[PDB]
Amino acid sequence: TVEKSVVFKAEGEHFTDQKGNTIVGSGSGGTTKYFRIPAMCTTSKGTIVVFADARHNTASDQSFIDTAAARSTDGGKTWNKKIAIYNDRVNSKLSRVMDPTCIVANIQGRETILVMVGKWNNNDKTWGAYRDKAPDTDWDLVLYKSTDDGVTFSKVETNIHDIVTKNGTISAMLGGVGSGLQLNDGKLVFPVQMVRTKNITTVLNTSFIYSTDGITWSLPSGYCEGFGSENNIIEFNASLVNNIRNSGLRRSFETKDFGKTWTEFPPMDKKVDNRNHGVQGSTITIPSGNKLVAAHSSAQNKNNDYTRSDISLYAHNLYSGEVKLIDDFYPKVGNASGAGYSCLSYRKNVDKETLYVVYEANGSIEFQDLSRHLPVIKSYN
Repeated sequence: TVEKSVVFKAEGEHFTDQKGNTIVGSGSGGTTKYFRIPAMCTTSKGTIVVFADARHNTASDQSFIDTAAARSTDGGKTWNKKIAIYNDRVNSKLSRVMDPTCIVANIQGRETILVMVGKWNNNDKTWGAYRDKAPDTDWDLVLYKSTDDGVTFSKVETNIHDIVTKNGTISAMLGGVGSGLQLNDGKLVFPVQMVRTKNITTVLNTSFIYSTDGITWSLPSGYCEGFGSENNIIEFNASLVNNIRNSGLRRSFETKDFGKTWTEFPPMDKKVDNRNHGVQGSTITIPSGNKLVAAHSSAQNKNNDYTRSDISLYAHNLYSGEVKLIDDFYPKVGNASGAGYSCLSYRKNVDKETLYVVYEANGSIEFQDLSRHLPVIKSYN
């Protein structure tokens, strides 16, 4: 609703802890140093809720991180901000909650916002390095929910750790990053990424977790190839279709048997190139009359490195396989310390359709209203 605003400003925000004391970060004046990994969910009231890692001290992934949330009830013009999930505070250099994935769903009639983040405390290396234990003793994946339109969040006591432990071949699991979905039948679905135990040949795989009530979750029996593992799933005709990060060309598979087997999905497979290393990207579907169109955001990465420039919006014709660049919304080189991530959000409330994007911009998280592009996108089918 505003065309563009700063949600969280690098070296310009101050948060308080659970006791009311300010969190003294490494930015100027003791502010939070950097923000990364934005996830956005819009409610039926039109409220925009944005989550992101508040990396207080450094952009580094192995550092002190809390999950910040920002809410706007005026179309993205102003934001009310606070911490939604605090890390455990076991280790002041490394305790962290990170990489949010959110869902906005009607669960049994109650509109709920779910946010899932991974949690670590003493691990000093990247998650992929811990493959001995099933699962890693330092790891956890926590789920919080809001049933009051994003004002308050509370932990959900779930069976996720149990399901992972029962499987016996997973060291750690994380959400796909960005947003998950509620299927036409009502089930909640979070795309996930996992690190397998040392015995498995494939270090990483992609899959999903599903639930009808948000409390008991299940993992399907099969697995999809990992690639760069961050991914999103869309529902198209009784198939679930994912769109996965990959260095070079992005990948896309479909499951017609609810997670047991996956085959390449031609309309979206290898259609967008993010260049060296790959980047997370956001994929959602938009209805157009009786059909569907997929909208996707990711970086063009013109420098072919970690600067991940030119974060853009693409439309994918799910019928013909055609792809078109709709708009290069952040046609700038990003900060190599951490850049290029994004999250799209589409909603039609009553008769009002909005398409919004949140993305990484030099340590800050920016917002843009892309609704103007809706007719062009909607024509792609």
